[PDB]
Amino acid sequence: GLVPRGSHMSGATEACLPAGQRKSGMNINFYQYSLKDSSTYSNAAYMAYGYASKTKLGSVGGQTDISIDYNIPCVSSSGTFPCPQEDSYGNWGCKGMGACSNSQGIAYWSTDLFGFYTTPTNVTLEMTGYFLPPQTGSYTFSFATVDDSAILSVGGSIAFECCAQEQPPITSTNFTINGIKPWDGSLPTNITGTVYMYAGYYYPLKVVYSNAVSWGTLPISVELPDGTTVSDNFEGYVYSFDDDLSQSNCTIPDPSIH
Ligand SMILES: OC[C@H]1O[C@@H](O)[C@H](O)[C@@H](O)[C@@H]1O
Ligand SMILES: OC[C@H]1O[C@@H](O)[C@H](O)[C@@H](O)[C@@H]1O
Ligand SMILES: [Ca+2]
Ligand SMILES: [Ca+2]
Ligand SMILES: [Cl-]
Ligand code: NA
Ligand code: NA
Repeated sequence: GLVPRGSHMSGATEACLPAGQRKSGMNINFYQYSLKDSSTYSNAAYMAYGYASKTKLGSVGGQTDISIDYNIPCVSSSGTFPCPQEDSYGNWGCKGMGACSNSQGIAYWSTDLFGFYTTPTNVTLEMTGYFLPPQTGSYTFSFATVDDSAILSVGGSIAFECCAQEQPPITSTNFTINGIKPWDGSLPTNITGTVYMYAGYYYPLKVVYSNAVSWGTLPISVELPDGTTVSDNFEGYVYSFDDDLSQSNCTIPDPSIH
């Protein structure tokens, strides 16, 4: 046939072709989250959009290194240094530092999350941008682990609306990765998600991440159609565009036929 038939039952992921000035990296918005609140972030509605009802603390733009690896301080005999959680022991010390005098359960202030001065012990953040596939095919996004709660969404009308990156979050709970902290205290079951993507189209991408106490961890990767994996640093893959709600042709509902 002269043309491709298109993905079955209109199943292709919606993408965009914003015509404005492209900027490298993703925008990160920070929102209030209560220390030791282990319930709020277990709700899908909260993780999809409810987070933005809380106080907005600030933002940073142009971020290409997007994994989270926040370690709390150990106030030790030789000074105060961050402690890798796997090196924490007893009640409590940090291997190579001796006993720590400080509490694991209070808020700590730091610029570790994207250079923004906040409380990485207790915070919710929203990463937005567009993912640009260099190759046509199946992409598998992954979280290596989640502490405390997280989602990843890809696609127009799922992550956000085309050419409307800066708008209040949309209500879709159709997550690409559901890493929401289970109520049952369990581990989130599936922390990978696959999307078929067409080279050169801009795919809206949203990551919402929350921490309630102490350590925070979110190692983000993507496996490309060629089988290679990009981890942590998504430079060359992720971009931002200022809103242009007047660009009529910005949405591509079916890139499999466009
Ligand atoms: O914590 C999120 C990001 O913050 C940035 O300031 C760091 O340079 C990155 O290594 C990290 O992925
Ligand atoms: O409530 C779960 C908590 O368990 C602790 O072992 C982790 O270190 C915290 O970072 C986590 O938030
Ligand atoms: Ca829509
Ligand atoms: Ca934590
Ligand atoms: Cl030690
Ligand atoms: Na860590
Ligand atoms: Na520290």
